[PDB]
Amino acid sequence: EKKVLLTGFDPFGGETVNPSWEAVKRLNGAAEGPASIVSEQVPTVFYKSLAVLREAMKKHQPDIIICVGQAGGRMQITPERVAINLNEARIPDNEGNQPVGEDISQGGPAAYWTGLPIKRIVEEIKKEGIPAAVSYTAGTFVCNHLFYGLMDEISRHHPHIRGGFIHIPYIPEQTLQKSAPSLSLDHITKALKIAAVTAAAHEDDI
Amino acid sequence: EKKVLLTGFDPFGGETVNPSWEAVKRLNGAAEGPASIVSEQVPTVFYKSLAVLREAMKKHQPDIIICVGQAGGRMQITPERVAINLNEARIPDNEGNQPVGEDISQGGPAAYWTGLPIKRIVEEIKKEGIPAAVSYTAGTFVCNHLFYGLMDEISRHHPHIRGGFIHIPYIPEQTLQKSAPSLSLDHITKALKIAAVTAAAHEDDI
Amino acid sequence: EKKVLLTGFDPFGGETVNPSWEAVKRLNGAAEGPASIVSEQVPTVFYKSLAVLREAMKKHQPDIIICVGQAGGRMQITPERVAINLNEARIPDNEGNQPVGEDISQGGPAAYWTGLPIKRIVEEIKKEGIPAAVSYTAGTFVCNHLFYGLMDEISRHHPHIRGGFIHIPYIPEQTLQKSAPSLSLDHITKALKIAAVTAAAHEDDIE
Amino acid sequence: MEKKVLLTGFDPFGGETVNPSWEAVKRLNGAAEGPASIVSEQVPTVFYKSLAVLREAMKKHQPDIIICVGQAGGRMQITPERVAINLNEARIPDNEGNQPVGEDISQGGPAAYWTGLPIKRIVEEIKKEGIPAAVSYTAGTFVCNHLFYGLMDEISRHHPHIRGGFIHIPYIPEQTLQKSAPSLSLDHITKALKIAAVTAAAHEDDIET
Repeated sequence: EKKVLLTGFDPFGGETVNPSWEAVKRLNGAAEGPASIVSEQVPTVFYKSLAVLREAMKKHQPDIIICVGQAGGRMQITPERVAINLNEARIPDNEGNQPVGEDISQGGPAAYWTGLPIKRIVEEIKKEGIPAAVSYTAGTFVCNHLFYGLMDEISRHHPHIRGGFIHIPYIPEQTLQKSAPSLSLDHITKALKIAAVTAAAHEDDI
Repeated sequence: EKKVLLTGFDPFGGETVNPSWEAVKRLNGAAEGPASIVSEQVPTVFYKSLAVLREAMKKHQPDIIICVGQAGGRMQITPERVAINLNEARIPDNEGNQPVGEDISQGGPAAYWTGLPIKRIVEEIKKEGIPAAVSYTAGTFVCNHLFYGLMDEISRHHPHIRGGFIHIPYIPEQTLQKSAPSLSLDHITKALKIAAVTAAAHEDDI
Repeated sequence: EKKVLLTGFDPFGGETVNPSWEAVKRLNGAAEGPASIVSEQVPTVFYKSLAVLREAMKKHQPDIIICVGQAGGRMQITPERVAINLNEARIPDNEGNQPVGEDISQGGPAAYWTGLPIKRIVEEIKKEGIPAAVSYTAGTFVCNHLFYGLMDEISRHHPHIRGGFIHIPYIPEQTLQKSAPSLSLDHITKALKIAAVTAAAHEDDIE
Repeated sequence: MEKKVLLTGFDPFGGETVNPSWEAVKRLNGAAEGPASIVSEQVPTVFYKSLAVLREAMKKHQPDIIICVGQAGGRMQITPERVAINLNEARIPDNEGNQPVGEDISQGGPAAYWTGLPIKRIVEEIKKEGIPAAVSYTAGTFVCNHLFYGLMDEISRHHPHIRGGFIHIPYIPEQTLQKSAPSLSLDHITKALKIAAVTAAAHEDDIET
């Protein structure tokens, strides 16, 4: 048994829904394969998102952590390969912070690689008929920020944890006024469940 | 009670599945509100497709006809506004026909407008959380051919019939090797059923 | 010699430039082979654009007419195969009109085919290293309005004229705030010149 | 203060017969503008060997600034790269048949290197001339990223005074005749790179925008 902590973000302004949370919330308390899943919501706010993540880690003592966020415009479930040490916000987060050219960790490394077996994850999702691909940029907003902070916290304080980040597309209901790709909430939920089982069943990637 | 005939195409050019047929097949025999639905498959073949449609029309005597086809790359359910008198194929149909610069109907008009209340359809589909928009080009392959042939048949032989065409996106499992937008088969099916019910309930568009 | 009238639209929406006018403006007075070019600007306004085109048609008595317009988001020079009888405006025109579900010619045909040898045109443009393809929808805004009005005017009153429409991409200076494809004004201008010369050299298209 | 700026472009790859990165920087070899004195060299689209060729060009020119340029087919803007990652991950073989997968470029080296060029300034000066530009946060995992990372690694370990980075550019029109795709004219691309070289030569420090 591996305790798998999944996080999803709260609503960002304009959006009334944040599917990353709606999808992971459905998996809370699930026992799938060797995974025992718990889910916690994180604010779409720089700095504060990391403190909420630290408290969830303290609370659940996870073996595996998968943070989930929305990347509108994408067409596949996309596990992220790398997190970078930079907050570069084009619009403000939920509490008005709009960092520009800012280090996430003063003196920390320029990047952290994911600790999850993402190539296996991508393949198991595709095996089930859901598109997926590895991404090499998680952006520079709060999603990458949480990804970098997660890996920084793992590296400095809880190295036994295998953690990473996964971006998901919009769900159909978010694309009614301006056309854009989406995947249904059921498919995204199923893909995150597969990612959790896969990570729990395999430390090593293919 | 209006008899609604839906058609979907058979698998084409490498695909193993044609979602236009998988979706309409599910509605064969369904009765909802003023709609009594029947479905028939049509070959992705120029000229022969029109022969199969005419037989379906002869057999079912529909009041309304909605032909459905796949438009890979689109991200919304898209009812078509206009059919044009032209077969222009960049690749061969399923029987090797590759017409170029060819009239669909010698002496027929340059175009036919759809006979369905497509704005109503788009709105009812979006009210159910599924992306939809009117399209102004059905292409120049077998799908536009069937649309033009349908309208020419209606014009020629059964002017009280209300007919038209609706393109739909890829389903997820067709987008595993090359990234592209898709909508789930359940959502496409629901959208087509809404189109059928809406067309049966209203003769006039909004 | 064939006289080729080219038209380009003024800036619309929130643009400050319109590549269709910038490019055709450069070709006014150009002559090459069988073609002699004259250019006129048309306002991005429903109804009024057709009256302005009729005035240019009377002024110049052209043998060939190529109306040009901006199709932001496209990546190639795109001659249009078909004009449809419908004004369906997603945004208001330059004077505020925003027609919806409106016939352009009451009782006119649902569509008019282009009268230009567009396959020849796309091939001659690609021969020069510039991307081009036939388009089967010119939209339902002022560009398609003008294209339909032009073909209706030709069919009814001046069938000797070979006329049609060519959409072109944004030019680079229009994509500085939001990423979008563009073609340089030099390349667009060269393509339109090729289009004029080709149309003037051949009434018949290829297959 | 005059600055020697070494520009590099790649040879054609993947079925292409021209590579706008080399066609553009080639035109700037020997150019002088503002405080920039520009020299250009071609680099092969081959893992390992590309870095050896870059090191030879560096020895040869003793540049103050280095801007490696590559083609990013599909992009619609000139895009200076913010970051280089320690990974060779090839979806297709390079020009000599190498197709590394999951490979560290520098075993134990940092996961990434930031660019040393003033890229926010470069993007602004390019947009001021009416050419689209934007910062990119991924240079891919093919030979362009490989060259970018190897350049920042060489600067870091052996010549920290050099200001170096990478700029990806779109296809030129002639490469998009069979399948639609965005492009920028060779003239505009060449002008954008010239601007990048003059801007980097004129300013060690980047602006913040």
